[PDB]
Amino acid sequence: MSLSQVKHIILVLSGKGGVGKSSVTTQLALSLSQAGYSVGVLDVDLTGPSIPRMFAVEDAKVKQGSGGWLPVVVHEANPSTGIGSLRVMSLGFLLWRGPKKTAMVRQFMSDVLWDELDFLLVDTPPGTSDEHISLAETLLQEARPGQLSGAIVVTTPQAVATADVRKELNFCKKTGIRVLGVVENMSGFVCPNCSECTNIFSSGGGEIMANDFNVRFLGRVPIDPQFLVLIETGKRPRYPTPNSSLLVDKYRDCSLAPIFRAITADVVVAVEQ
Amino acid sequence: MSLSQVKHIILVLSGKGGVGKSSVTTQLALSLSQAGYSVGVLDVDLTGPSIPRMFAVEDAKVKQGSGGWLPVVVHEANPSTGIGSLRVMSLGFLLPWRGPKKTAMVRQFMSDVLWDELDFLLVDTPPGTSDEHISLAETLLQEARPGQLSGAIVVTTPQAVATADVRKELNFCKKTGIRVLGVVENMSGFVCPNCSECTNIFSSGGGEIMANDFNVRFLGRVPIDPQFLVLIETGKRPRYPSLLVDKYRDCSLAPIFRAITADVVVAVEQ
Ligand code: SF4
Repeated sequence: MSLSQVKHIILVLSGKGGVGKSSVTTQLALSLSQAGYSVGVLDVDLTGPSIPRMFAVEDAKVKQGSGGWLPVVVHEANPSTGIGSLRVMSLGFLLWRGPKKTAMVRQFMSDVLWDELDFLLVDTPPGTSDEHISLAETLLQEARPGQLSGAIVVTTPQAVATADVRKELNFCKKTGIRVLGVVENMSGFVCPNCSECTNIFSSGGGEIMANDFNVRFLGRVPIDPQFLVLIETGKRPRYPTPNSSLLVDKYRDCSLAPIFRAITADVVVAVEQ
Repeated sequence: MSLSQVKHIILVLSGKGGVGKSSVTTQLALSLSQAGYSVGVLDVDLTGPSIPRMFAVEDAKVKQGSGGWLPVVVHEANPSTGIGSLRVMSLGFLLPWRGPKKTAMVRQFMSDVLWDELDFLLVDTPPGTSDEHISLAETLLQEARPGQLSGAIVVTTPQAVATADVRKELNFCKKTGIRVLGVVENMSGFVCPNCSECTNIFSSGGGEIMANDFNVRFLGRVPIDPQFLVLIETGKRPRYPSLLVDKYRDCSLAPIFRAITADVVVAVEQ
């Protein structure tokens, strides 16, 4: 009823919080919208960072249409510039309970008027806690055939033990979630004083991890502090609350944008078989 | 146990893993060594980065003395250089359990380490404040003489918005009666190889004011230097366009840890 015209649903996964998985979701969304797709982002990771905060709409009023909730507009579609619309909904609008809280969460998600949508990215909570696993089942239960394109697993090179990406991958295999690929966030550094991107500790090992699972490796994302500034203050990056509709335009000046453009283009060829 | 001649025991604490705690412990050890103190390091943090691997003694064969394990010598004292001996002992020396049994073995392992004469014993604890880890802290409190346990150093990250992490450590230190030597805000900024320019975009004093609001010492701010990692990994001296303790003198982090160490020493002996 709510997702009946959403073409592709992608879950953004993590075995542990603190990997910047909500940053990854934000930039996947912006990049897909820069490629001309209509993008939705559903945030059900109430522990992790606020996705509406990153889109500078954390103070927006969720409008109510006849029979549902209208997602918050980050920016409208723009044919002349070839960018698609971008809309967001947060579980924090609905919100200390047990199974009844799962039932309310499921009703709420089924109440969002997503309308036509090329891609709906889901910011899922980290880890496979019994509370989270049932929510993951809920999505699968309400998903329709062919719709769930699969999952994107976000990790870091820094993790000595990959038991959480091993865990999230194993859960995906166990439940049939297709793994579209793994993203290695915070692998290297881009900085303002000069554009040189460096990771002298190159072997983050996340790629061999992707080999061990015969699973796709979408690429490495460096830290760019000008991205965090852009999200926080709205300042456009330069290389030697903010207005939300300007974000996608300022993002193509961020050094991370060409990286996510390539990650996006490969995610799209994977989902479209 | 066998703390019979350990003058000062410092706990390095953390609300959660991945904050660079084991590396902070590593550099406190090197700095205390460069200041002429004999130093031991007890790694009881299995989930974190292997501290033996940091000191480049991960392939050592630990020996058995008089009813217990003998610590591995990273380097011995050198009065000429003014550096002191540096020993490490970790579980990763002896493993190629979960639940209460895991912590039982870890408590028994701690009991079985023969430390002998020592100015400072640094203890790399597992993060968090679970009841298991509390039991580890309680054991140390019992085997420690009234002046022996100097206090706890709490490592935190400015990027993390979970300040309460800090709080549950200093609440727990005050609940167990463990002095708080200070807070170290790690991963605060980033030094770069292409030029020694440190970049930091967080509050630039947010950890300072938060430690003031808690009435706890603020020991200082430590940025990320990837050349420290390549030195730990390949022995390459950090350049900024023999022994680890001496090569580390060329790492930008070393003057930072000289000042932090010095403040800790003043706090300890008063
Ligand atoms: S400008 Fe270049 S050399 Fe300076 S910190 Fe940034 S990356 Fe490093």
